[PDB]
Amino acid sequence: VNSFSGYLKLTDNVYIKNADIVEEAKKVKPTVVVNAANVYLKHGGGVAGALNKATNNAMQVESDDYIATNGPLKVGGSCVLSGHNLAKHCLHVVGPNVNKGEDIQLLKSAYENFNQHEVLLAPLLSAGIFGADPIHSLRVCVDTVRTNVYLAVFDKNLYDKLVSSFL
Ligand SMILES: OC[C@H](Cc1nccs1)Nc1ncnc2[nH]ccc12
Ligand SMILES: [Cl-]
Repeated sequence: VNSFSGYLKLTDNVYIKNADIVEEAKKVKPTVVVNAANVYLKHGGGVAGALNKATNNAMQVESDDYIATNGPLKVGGSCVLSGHNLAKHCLHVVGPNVNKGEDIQLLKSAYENFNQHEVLLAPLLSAGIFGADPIHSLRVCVDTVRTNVYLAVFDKNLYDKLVSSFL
């Protein structure tokens, strides 16, 4: 039993809700919130900009030190950093950005990072400003993640579309 509330159950382990991931994380304080990151951990817009704003830029400060030490992530890769005031940990995961010409096949590799954590609050990877089809992202999530994932969907029209179209 966990403190996630109001989610629709899609499968044994995947749950979905229309919610602002920032407001969700503040309420639940999950062990892990997933950020829709880029390889430079530059949290400018989308989920990343919103999460970083909610940390008063502490996420960006921590991320800049991470990059200075370790260099960029790989597309499809991840790193675990602090969750600041939002969660215990933030799993920064880089899905492919179609608006940069990146290989959508790497979306499965991106979701594989979730399997290293028993429970996560997450957005749909590569959706929104990353330019992939969200129906596809949900399908890859369901077919790749085996741990318990609570998906927050920002856009109500898309939330309704993902449920009604879910197979
Ligand atoms: O796939 C990620 C998703 C993509 C979008 N598509 C249409 C509108 S935003 N973005 C978000 N998802 C959840 N919480 C969020 N807070 C801020 C952004 C955000
Ligand atoms: Cl977005």
